[PDB]
Amino acid sequence: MIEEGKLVIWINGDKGYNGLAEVGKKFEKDTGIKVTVEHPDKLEEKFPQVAATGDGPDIIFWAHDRFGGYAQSGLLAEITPDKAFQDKLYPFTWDAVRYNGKLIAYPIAVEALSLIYNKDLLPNPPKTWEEIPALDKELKAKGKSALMFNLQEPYFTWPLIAADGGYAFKYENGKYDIKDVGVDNAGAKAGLTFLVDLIKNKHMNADTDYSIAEAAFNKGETAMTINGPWAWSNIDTSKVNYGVTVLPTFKGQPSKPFVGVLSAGINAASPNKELAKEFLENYLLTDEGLEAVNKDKPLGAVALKSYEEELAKDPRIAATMENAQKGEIMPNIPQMSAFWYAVRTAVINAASGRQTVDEALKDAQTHMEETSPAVEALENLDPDSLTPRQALEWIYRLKSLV
Amino acid sequence: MIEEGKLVIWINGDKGYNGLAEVGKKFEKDTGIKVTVEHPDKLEEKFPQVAATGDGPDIIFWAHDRFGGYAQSGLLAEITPDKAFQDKLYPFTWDAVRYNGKLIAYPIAVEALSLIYNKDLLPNPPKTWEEIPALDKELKAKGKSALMFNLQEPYFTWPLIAADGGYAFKYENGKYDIKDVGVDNAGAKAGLTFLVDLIKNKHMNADTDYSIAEAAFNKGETAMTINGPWAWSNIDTSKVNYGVTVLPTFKGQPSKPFVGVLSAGINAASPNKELAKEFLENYLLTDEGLEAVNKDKPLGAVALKSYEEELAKDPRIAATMENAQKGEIMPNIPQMSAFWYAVRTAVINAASGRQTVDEALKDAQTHMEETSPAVEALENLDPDSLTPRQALEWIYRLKSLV
Amino acid sequence: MIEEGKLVIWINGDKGYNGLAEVGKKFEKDTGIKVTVEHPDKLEEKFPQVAATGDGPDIIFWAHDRFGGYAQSGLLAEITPDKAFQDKLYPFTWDAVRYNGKLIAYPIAVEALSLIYNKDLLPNPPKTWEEIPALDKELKAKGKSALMFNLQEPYFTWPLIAADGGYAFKYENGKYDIKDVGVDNAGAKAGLTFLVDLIKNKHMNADTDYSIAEAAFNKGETAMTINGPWAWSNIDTSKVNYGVTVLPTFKGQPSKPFVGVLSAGINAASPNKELAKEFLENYLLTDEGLEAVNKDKPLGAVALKSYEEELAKDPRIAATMENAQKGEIMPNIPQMSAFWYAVRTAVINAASGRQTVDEALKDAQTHMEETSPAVEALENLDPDSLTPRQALEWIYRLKSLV
Amino acid sequence: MIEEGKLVIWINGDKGYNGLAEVGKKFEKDTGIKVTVEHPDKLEEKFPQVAATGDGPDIIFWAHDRFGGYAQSGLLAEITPDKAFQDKLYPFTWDAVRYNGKLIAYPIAVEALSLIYNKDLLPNPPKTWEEIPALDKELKAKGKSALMFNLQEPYFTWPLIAADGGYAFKYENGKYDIKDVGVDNAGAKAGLTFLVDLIKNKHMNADTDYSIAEAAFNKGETAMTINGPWAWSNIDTSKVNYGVTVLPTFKGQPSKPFVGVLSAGINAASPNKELAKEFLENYLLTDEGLEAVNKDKPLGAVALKSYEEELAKDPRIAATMENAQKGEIMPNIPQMSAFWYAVRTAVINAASGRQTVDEALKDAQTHMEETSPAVEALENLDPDSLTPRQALEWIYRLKSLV
Ligand SMILES: OC[C@H]1O[C@H](O[C@H]2[C@H](O)[C@@H](O)[C@@H](O)O[C@@H]2CO)[C@H](O)[C@@H](O)[C@@H]1O
Ligand SMILES: OC[C@H]1O[C@H](O[C@H]2[C@H](O)[C@@H](O)[C@@H](O)O[C@@H]2CO)[C@H](O)[C@@H](O)[C@@H]1O
Ligand SMILES: OC[C@H]1O[C@H](O[C@H]2[C@H](O)[C@@H](O)[C@@H](O)O[C@@H]2CO)[C@H](O)[C@@H](O)[C@@H]1O
Ligand SMILES: OC[C@H]1O[C@H](O[C@H]2[C@H](O)[C@@H](O)[C@@H](O)O[C@@H]2CO)[C@H](O)[C@@H](O)[C@@H]1O
Repeated sequence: MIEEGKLVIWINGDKGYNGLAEVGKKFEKDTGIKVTVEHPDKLEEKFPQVAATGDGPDIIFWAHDRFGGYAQSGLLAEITPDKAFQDKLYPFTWDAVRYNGKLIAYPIAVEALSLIYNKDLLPNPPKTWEEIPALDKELKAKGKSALMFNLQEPYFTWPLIAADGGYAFKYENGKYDIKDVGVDNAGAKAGLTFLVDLIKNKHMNADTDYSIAEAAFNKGETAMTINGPWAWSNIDTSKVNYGVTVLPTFKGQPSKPFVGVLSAGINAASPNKELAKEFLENYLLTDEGLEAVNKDKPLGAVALKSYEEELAKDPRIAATMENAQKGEIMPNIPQMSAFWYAVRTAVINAASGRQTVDEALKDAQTHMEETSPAVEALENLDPDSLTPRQALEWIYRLKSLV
Repeated sequence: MIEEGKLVIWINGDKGYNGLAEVGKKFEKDTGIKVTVEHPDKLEEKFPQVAATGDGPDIIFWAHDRFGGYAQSGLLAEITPDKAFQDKLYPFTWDAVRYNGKLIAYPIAVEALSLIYNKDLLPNPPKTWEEIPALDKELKAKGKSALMFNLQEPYFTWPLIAADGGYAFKYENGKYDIKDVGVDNAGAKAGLTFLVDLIKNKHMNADTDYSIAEAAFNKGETAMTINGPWAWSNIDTSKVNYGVTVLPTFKGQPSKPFVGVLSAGINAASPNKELAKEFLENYLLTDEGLEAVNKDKPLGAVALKSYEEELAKDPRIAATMENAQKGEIMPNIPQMSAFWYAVRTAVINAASGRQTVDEALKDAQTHMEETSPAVEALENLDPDSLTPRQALEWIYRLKSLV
Repeated sequence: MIEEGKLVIWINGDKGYNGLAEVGKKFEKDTGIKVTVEHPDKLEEKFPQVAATGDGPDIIFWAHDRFGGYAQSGLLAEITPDKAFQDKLYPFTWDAVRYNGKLIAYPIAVEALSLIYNKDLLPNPPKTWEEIPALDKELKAKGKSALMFNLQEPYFTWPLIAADGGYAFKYENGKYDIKDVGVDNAGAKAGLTFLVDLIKNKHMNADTDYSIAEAAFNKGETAMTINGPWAWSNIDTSKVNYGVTVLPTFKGQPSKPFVGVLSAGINAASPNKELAKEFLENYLLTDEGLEAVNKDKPLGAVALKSYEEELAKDPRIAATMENAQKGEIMPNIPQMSAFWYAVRTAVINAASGRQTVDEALKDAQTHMEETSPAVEALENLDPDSLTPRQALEWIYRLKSLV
Repeated sequence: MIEEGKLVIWINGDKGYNGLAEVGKKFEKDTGIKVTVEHPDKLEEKFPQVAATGDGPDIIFWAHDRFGGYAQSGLLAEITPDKAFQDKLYPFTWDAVRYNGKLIAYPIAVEALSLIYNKDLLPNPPKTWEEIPALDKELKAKGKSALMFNLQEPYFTWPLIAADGGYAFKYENGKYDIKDVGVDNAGAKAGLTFLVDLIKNKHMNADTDYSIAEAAFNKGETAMTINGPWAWSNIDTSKVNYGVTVLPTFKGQPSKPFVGVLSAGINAASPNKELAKEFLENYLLTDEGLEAVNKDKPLGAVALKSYEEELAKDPRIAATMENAQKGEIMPNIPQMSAFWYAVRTAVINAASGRQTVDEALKDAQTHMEETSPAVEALENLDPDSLTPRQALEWIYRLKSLV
């Protein structure tokens, strides 16, 4: 519904979208404007697909890394908070949503992965990845496991892969050298080899995903998981006595998570840009709107200073920020898209044994060094959801990309 | 689509297509099968576009260099001539139409560019590229120019670009290394600089194309042109007293044109491939059949031994084969269209001043380094000719190439 | 396009097109001219779309009501049969194909809908629409329904809509007043309310279409259907013991179907109009030629006198002509497609509950009041099938209609 | 150039576009952002044509009557002046640019037509239209004429046509009855008949246009003209001693000009919406920016109160506002488009004698009563400037309009 007079909002299924709908319901009450909160699959790839043809939602929620590609494709309206409102949010969150000198999204919350452990099974969890094998051997004799976490999304494995020196793009003086990529280097090989060794040695399963790992931790079947603050409420529900701590170190060096700022952008094709701004600034980015959402699924360390002053006292948030400090804020450059695509394939191929670690990371590097809109776009395009008219605009749009 | 019981043939506009239809009419009269000869513009692009879908002609004529890409795209039937027929043609012409061990077309005639000169204006044509400036200077007084030829198609400029060392792809053993490209080497630079200098120094105009150069020569306005046998008949209609001879040398080395073998491929989707086979084998590739086309526009050095014995007595044909010998048969690899794209841009951009020679030839190199099945097919389609449903099929077809 | 020396024919999918091709094969054997019989979906729309451009078949078969619009768009050749041939067909069938004094098609057969009933389930079929509810009530016990017929095409619902006074356009003198429309009068309302009430009261389902109603009858699941002669052969294959009879009365008045004359028009752009003329005149419109089609699917009451003398002995044909007499030959004016559009929406919207009967029939009226050449052609094209260049031609073609 | 990083501005050729470019030059100097001011032909019909396909300028200048159609077609961004800036402009100018509760453009200036007369030829010009014949008879004996004004644009004749009761749409309580149109009524017939009588009697020429009338007044060939403030600077240049006064009355009732507010909207497809706003609010709508433009071609009675306080003392401005008071502020409803289209045709057809006054105004009414996007759009479409891709989006856009 690219309907004027309405707001349509997209956000990932793991965030507090019932919470957000409650904020929509306060906006409809005060204003009469209906808000529909939807959480469709793969929405970070659908958005650029349908916004290109002037469709999609008024408001898109995602971590900030995808937004520079959006802004570059002219898919986002420039947001114009006054100084009084900008002063409400931590300066480094605004930096994460600035692209080519324009603010292209409102920052909502800072996310980092942490080690979450069952204190009943494991009151003193391991400081190192290298201890996990022996600890799994121990828990196996009891029909349990040391560690389960989503191995389907490179976001979850990247902190291990980066530990010993893997990187996406080289950061120098204020700028990413997109010709300097480090997914194929010795440090990235070391961390992926360690992961694959865990599966080879039957300490993890290659096919473990988000939901398999959540159920296992939440039922008492595995001692540890890796996950971000959004996950904590399902763990409360399970009554498991859990702690949130620093990720284990690897080769005597910290795991270095990629730090994401959940952000909200306004589709540049939206006929509702003023309503979107009123909803975001006046309803969502308040102690009340952030609480509604956070009480649903935890946001992390929110962008809003007044509300953050409270949540910062939560030792789980302390631990999140501790982990964020060891990792790095994601780049928002357009190539992040190619980075994730490449690494996802490499991790799955290495984990399942279809490829060696060496073969996998060298194709991931080759894929990144071969990134260019026209083959790349074809790679992110889902034609099963293109109408003939959308496919034609896309054939032009791709002739011109070029 | 394409209907059974009839043949549709496509052949380029500069070829003897009325001659060709004379052969078709003999065929319908003997056979009861109607032959429709068509000469659509940009056919070497239109072909891959419509044959992809199982439409297009039964028979396609073009120089052999496009046929590798068409065969790789599954568009051509492997042809099936017996040994006795194969014995009738020259083995080198069969090599030009062999792709991964398969015969993908019937060769027709060998085409090389020669220097064509007006014997009244210039009875002793230039041995070297280097003397042409002074000659143009001298012709100016008479209201004439030294030389005009098509600068819009890199085919006509290649011979000079290659003379001092430019090459498409390195040929070491039996193979073409697609990684080792020679459009940007010292010889390619020196050849193109000499062309640009001809333009800078007002001896040629960047804008000159096929029809412009042809009019000027045939109207006795320019002393020389560079063209292939198909042009001789318009010259003859013109009564210009012309000769055909070896291209001039550059830095003391022959001009090296890229030699094409005009070939007929059978569309893989054609229901008439036996009919195609009988027409081509028993009608076209005969003394009688080839004479009818060559009498419309000359074909060059024909592939069929018995007829070439005749043609080869003609000094314009010895001139053609001299140039052919000095140049190189074109590769037929999929990557040739990428080559020709890249070089077409370089020549037009350098001739126009839009780029230096070094800038233009670097960009030609980079482009060839970044080719792939997907983008080559893309260089091939214009969206202006695709329906939305077709575009949607193209998005899938494109995806399957990535 | 369209090639000389051959015929391409389009005929609707529910007709005897294999029979028709049998006539074509006799024609090729006598004539040496190949006949290609095609039955594309939505042909009565696809025809105006491709014939506008001078493409499409040589011959088009449809009921006469579409032929006024096709002739007005300059798409049909005026046919040229001599008096002796014209004497062979019935004068009323020639009137159906006359437009502004010109013969625009050869009539083939008269089509009217009848009540078809299962003689085992219902040996005495209902005289009146009004009794069908109680009959359905009684059939329910047996696991059967009273009546199922296509509710998606207003052709099948019109007979009841017209019974009590609905009409398309008023016919006073010799002419149809396009200003005086009768889709929204008291009789049209009463007829449609009775259909909607059948649905409200669970005696029919809004969703029922051609193939659904056909399966149900032919599988012995429903006692009655409403359909034309073309359906009888599937019923026969079915061994259902069926009869064909007069439609039931409504408010004491005959059902009045809109009677079509299945006709063949010659495409104005066809290069084979003498061949079309010889096939139609001397092959199709013969005892032998019509028997071959009618043996595939029955044609109805054929236009050719000598063959109808035979067919008319068949009680299913007397039933057809009874219904034909009680209903009205369709006008052939350009405005008939607008009529059918308008009523198709009304019936579907009323049957679905989306609109009351009064709302739906008012909107049908308004629509017909607002028709024009431009928007009628628009109801005809789908952009999904137009290339951009074609679309541009359509914008001009459309402008020339305003 | 839908280039981000640039502003492209469209404004009519009769406004001070050299002036406006000087404001662009101050914006480029202070900001580095290039501004291109263009004045293309028929820009009020091109804008909706090219903005529909995401092309056109960042900023469009036109009188406010066209903007409600634009806003309705989703072609305009909502503008969001703060209260401090809105307070700078007269409240009634903001009303003129509000559509469906959104401000859709910045108001610049109020325009009304006045009677401009040569005080040397005619020190006491006529209070009535009915005096013009005798006064022309008098000036003719001297090789001069009473009155010449653009008869090609209904804007110039509408005040006479409305005098005795012609109207576009009936205005009641706060709303236009679009079903109540008055171009065919007795008052509109009376004023058009008077115009046509002037031409019949050789007092005016049907073909006199803007430029013919300007030259004539400006050279001393005609005593009077009708025109808005933009025209006054060319009259200064001519040194003609002119006055600006109330339009003559007709049938003892005032001429009732349609009053236009020159406005500036921001294309909703612009990637430069923030720059556009900075330029409009901060550079143009200042005493300095308005003066730059006004010193070029007079704007009328500007929207900006501080600058208006000065120009209001100009007796020419007093006379403009006197005339505005007798006429009416144009509606901005989407149907204004159809209104002008209809009346333009009627005036030209009546003036040239191809149609009687009665025939002309009744077709204009019939055209208005038949207004609907799909025939209407086809009427405003210029396909000579559509690319194939633009034409396809338009065939969809029009299928959907609907
Ligand atoms: O795995 C690649 C993927 O990782 C990140 O996505 C995170 C997201 O940021 C979190 O909020 C949560 O949803 O987990 C996701 C991983 O499943 C990047 O944000 C995303 O762009 C990237 O593709
Ligand atoms: O200019 C690039 C072009 O060169 C060759 O085309 C020749 C063709 O072989 C000749 O038969 C003649 O028609 O002139 C053409 C150039 O105008 C290659 O065969 C072709 O693939 C390539 O694009
Ligand atoms: O439903 C509207 C439709 O009715 C008629 O079409 C009939 C056709 O005449 C018969 O031959 C048979 O095939 O069924 C069709 C309906 O499914 C009109 O002839 C047609 O123009 C109209 O749109
Ligand atoms: O004539 C119909 C036309 O009139 C008005 O246009 C005016 C414009 O407002 C003035 O600023 C000046 O340019 O003269 C124009 C008439 O030529 C309406 O503004 C316009 O929409 C309408 O079509």
